Amino acid sequence: MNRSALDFRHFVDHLRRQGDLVDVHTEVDANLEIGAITRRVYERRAPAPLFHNIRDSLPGARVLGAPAGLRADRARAHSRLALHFGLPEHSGPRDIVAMLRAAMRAEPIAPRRLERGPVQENVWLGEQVDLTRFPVPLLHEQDGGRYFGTYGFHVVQTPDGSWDSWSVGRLMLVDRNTLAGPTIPTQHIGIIREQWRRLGKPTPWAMALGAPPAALAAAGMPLPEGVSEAGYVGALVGEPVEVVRTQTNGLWVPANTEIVLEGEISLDETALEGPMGEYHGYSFPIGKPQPLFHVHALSFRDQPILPICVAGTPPEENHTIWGTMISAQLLDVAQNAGLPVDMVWCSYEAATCWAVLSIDVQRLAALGTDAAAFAARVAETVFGSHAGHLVPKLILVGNDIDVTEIDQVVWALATRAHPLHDHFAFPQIRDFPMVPYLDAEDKARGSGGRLVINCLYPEQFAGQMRAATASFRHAYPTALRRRVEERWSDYGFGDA
Amino acid sequence: MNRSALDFRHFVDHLRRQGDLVDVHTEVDANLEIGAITRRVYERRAPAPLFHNIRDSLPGARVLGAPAGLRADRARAHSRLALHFGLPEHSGPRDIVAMLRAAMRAEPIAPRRLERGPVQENVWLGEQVDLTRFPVPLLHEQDGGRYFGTYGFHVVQTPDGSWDSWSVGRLMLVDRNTLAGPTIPTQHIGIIREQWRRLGKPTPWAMALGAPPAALAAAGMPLPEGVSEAGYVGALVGEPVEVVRTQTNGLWVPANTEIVLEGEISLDETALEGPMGEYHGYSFPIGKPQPLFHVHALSFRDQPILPICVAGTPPEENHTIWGTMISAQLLDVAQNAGLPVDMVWCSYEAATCWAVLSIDVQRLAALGTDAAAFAARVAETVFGSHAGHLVPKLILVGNDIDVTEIDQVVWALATRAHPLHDHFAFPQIRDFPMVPYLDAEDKARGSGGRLVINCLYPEQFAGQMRAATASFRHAYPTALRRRVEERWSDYGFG
Ligand SMILES: Cc1cc2c3c(c1C)C(C)(C)CC=[N+]3c1c([nH]c(=O)[nH]c1=O)N2C[C@H](O)[C@H](O)[C@H](O)COP(=O)(O)O
Ligand SMILES: [K+]
Ligand SMILES: [K+]
Ligand SMILES: [Mn+2]
Ligand SMILES: [Mn+2]
Repeated sequence: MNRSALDFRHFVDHLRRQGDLVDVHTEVDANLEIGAITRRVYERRAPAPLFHNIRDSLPGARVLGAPAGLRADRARAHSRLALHFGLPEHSGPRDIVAMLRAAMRAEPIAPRRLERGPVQENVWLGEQVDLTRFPVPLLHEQDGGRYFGTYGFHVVQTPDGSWDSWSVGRLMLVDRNTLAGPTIPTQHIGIIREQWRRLGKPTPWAMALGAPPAALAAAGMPLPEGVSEAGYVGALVGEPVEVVRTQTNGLWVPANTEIVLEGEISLDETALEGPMGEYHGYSFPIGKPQPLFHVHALSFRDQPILPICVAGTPPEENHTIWGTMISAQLLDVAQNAGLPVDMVWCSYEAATCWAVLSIDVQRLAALGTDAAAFAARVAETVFGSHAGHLVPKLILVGNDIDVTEIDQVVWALATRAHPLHDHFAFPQIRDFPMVPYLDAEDKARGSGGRLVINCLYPEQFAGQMRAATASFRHAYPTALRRRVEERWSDYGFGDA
Repeated sequence: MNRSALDFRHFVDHLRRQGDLVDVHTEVDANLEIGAITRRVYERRAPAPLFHNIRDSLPGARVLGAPAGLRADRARAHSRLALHFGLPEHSGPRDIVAMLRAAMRAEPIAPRRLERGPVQENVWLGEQVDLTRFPVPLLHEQDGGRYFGTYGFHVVQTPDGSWDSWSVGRLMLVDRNTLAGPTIPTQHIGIIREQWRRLGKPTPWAMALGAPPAALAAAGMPLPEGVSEAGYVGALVGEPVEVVRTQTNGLWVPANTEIVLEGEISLDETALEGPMGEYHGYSFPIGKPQPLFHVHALSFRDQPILPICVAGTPPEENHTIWGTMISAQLLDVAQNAGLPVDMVWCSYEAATCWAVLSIDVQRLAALGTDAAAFAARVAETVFGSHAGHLVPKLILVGNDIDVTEIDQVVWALATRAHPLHDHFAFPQIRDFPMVPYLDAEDKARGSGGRLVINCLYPEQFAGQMRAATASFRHAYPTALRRRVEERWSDYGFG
């Protein structure tokens, strides 16, 4: 379980041991069939499929779908996500967030540099690079291209060498040795590419695919600007990530990565990129010009495994990775700012388009505030952070509900948000531009989409509550609840 | 399965046969413990408990909890609800609504009057009535009193005999022969009670508990004013509900009812009633005066079964009966009005505080309208109906999503409702008074709580859609979906 956080291939073997992997020996087609199978996996919360035989691919190459999809067994539903951190099968949202925040306070552990690693078993330089020999999928029927990178991370470094950035972003196949993909300017790849542009230079770059599962997660996390993901990963697993130099450009990448691509990000050349089915659950019809990523060389492990994300309606890894990592970061932002927040959760059902903030009702009275002022304080703090910029809508609710349970968030939205008083739009705050409901007005302006929905009743700002909860937990005395819990299977219910 | 719609005792036996009833022979206390156990049932979607061994209660008397609670098996989740209509284990929300709507179109089938029936096996008159001998529960810790009636229906009739009304409402025990509970003026009990009061008279009344499951559902339904529930029930099951007359006041009640109460609703006498854990999930702290229901006589079957509802957080019968019934009625109301609506669903998770309307996107462009004007059209039509009065919030979304699935509703709310454009408050429209978020200013005005949340993208009003959906159903061609489903076991998924 622990080695799984640090070694993709081992992670795969451990899922199999958990009964959470299906070995697909059938020949499958990288043209849409992989994608369709993997979508059905997500939606049924089926085991992760390991595809062993992809039509017309490099012999022995493999593909892993649904690397952090959910399981149908509610008791173990988050286990595949949890395994990315070496956590056990029953770990839930709260356990994962608390782990990730402990790592934020721990001293970083820098990567350990090695001479050699399995990612070097096969090496393709220059004209030997032919990305089309990999099992590169056409993921959705209406996508603009096949995607090589949907579950790997970009690896760049500040010109000054002070900041090593690992970040997940998509990369479409353009040709035998060129990809293209977005570099949004508020993302760390955009920021670092701009630093190179100010020197007149393209950005040296690599991508790691089938990377250590914990590094993949951290690559998916909006850590603050200037924080090296590699050292955060070391802190989290409590030992260094072992890294090797690329063949051609001096970047350090994980030594046991399945597949490493290397080259540079062009200053000015672009290819029409996308569209792709995306995290919000939709497939917009038109692509946009995006920077070319020139692949100068690449290396891979024997029988290399390409993990993928078949993005779309929830739950897929834009929810279970992205969402979860955003949640942990936002709770840290919120607490460090002195907000009375004890949990944040980006509900997977809301497709990483809202974040629910659990409010410590024991702390709210002392603020001497009200809903509107509180909403504006939270909007400023949260949307102002690197992590909160990513999420357009915030819901604030008291911590009597569990924010990780959509049914309880629903109850609170319906029964606590007052139509006249509790819907706070923040149309001056700049938007994350992928948000699906933005209209042309919002796009021209760069703002319009942001919202806080308040589910704190007015009396909660005075430390009061209009009514108790009519539930087993809250409508019966403690000794009675224990008698019922104790006698339950003896009444006749057994396991029910 | 059809007999279950018509006979409570049979319905119980059928649940047991399906594996959906637990017989509790351990001794239990009606003071909270029954309540607590049955709350946990709902919450765990456990089978329904039949309690056979209750402290200090009439010998042979039984209590049924969670009469239409949900099951944990997702494929059979709604069976217990479905069985109220004689529908099979796999029946879902859409099947149920389709059946209830078919019954609206069908000619009423009036009840069949019988001389005799099992509810008359035991008769208590006058001084013989002692309601406290029953296993009358204290349902929640902070309730103001024990409730005799939480899963039974009031039976009254217009002074002119034209309208026979069956309707579910709570009744709190006051003493050995008096109960008390609300008769809110917009409900049919309240309306009919006011007709008697205009004659200077109390209203003759009975309550049926452990009544035929289909009659109970209908009693829970906001049929239009003047529509006799008993006729609708006969149209629904295809045959007469068999009824007998009460001992003392000429009302006709179902013949195989477990327990029938009868007396009258006082013109002016009140007792402090409530509070009670309620539909919306909460226990408010203070009770209010409500009319006395004088119990002159009662009758019951041997070994009578008292069914209860332990109201509160979802899903309980305020959701699965009440919400499901409202939903069916609202869909009829919408369609009769010419609204492009193909399903309505009061999500159980929202505790009967919102209704989700599935909009037929093929019909929307022809209206030549926009979100604000449509929301107002829908608000007027829906909130002005008897059914829609009851629900403060409406969500409008295109019918590409399945509105009976909360996860899909959430997706739409998160990804479609634009913060600047799609939040339509209707502060002049009169509220249902039980809505929990209402403030003092709303209560004094009698309005303020109503809202329409729009999740129709603007381009849907022109028949367009900015993007397709990236799912197994929508991102792959039909031949490929069929291939995947056909080869699923070949791939290794078993
Ligand atoms: C988990 C994950 C996160 C993706 C993502 C994917 C997944 C699977 C894909 C590849 C399926 C779909 C889109 N990816 C993009 C992405 N961010 C981005 O700027 N462009 C992307 O194309 N994100 C989010 C990004 O990885 C997080 O915002 C990180 O915080 C970025 O790292 P940074 O904070 O250091 O910039
Ligand atoms: K990152
Ligand atoms: K009714
Ligand atoms: Mn970063
Ligand atoms: Mn009626």
